Amino acid sequence: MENFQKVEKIGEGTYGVVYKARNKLTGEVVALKKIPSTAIREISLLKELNHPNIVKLLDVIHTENKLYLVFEFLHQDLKKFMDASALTGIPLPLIKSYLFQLLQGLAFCHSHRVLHRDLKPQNLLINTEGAIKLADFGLARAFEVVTLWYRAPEILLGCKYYSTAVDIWSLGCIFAEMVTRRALFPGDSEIDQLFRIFRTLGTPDEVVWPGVTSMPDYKPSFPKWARQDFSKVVPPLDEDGRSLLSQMLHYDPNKRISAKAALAHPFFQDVTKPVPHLRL
Ligand SMILES: Cc1nc(C)c(-c2ccnc(Nc3cccc([N+](=O)[O-])c3)n2)s1
Repeated sequence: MENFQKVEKIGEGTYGVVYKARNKLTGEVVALKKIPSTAIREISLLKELNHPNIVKLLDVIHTENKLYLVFEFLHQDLKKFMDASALTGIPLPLIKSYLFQLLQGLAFCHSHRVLHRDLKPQNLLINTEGAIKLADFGLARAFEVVTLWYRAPEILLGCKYYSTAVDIWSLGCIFAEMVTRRALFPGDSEIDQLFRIFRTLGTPDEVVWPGVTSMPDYKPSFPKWARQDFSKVVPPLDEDGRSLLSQMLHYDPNKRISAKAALAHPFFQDVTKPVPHLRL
């Protein structure tokens, strides 16, 4: 760490505190995260998982039982950008560009059998060029109240062997939040989170999700709520956007759209790469 001069505390992530710092050797400005042999091996594998929509993991430093992760630095997270854009809304072409890029990032990681598992606006980073990138990819497999708002229903229902579909669910919740300027399912407990999902998408049953009633935390005593139309859930999103969202929010992880199939969705026929309005 003698090679890094800390600049400021930029955040407090799930796996540790994130600092902006300066590399004394290269003059590089980085994001330094201060966090078991299995963890070293898994983290080392993430250094090779390089994609333009993945925050680059520059180095892994294991010194005095402490673990530091050195990332490329981006100037803002999507949560702060969404707060800054709350009175006007993020323009739909920029929402579409960000969703398209994030789907490219997920399609890449998922093709390498790497899951994020904890996507949230707080770990989506943006730059002045119009790029958006996924941070903390693969850290959940290796290792303040942790937000449940973007948690897939199979996780809340006790599935211990969940799939890449959990990331599609989280990204669908973020897509809805960019469009409406409000969190889709802002639960403050696991049951509140599950019941918020049920109140909007309907209580799942064996018809829409075969095997759901046999899940570890499923209870036959769950209240039975009717599903709502997406026209009510995400106005003023057009029919292509609502169709894609509905496929990202299917209850059955096996029915849920893949990142690769989502990239071919008609919603992206007119996708562009606009420049965001960023104040740094
Ligand atoms: C949860 C995270 N894990 C990593 C690795 C993060 C990461 C990676 C690269 N650049 C940045 N920039 C940035 C800029 C402003 C504020 C914040 N914030 O932490 O609130 C972050 N963060 S954020």
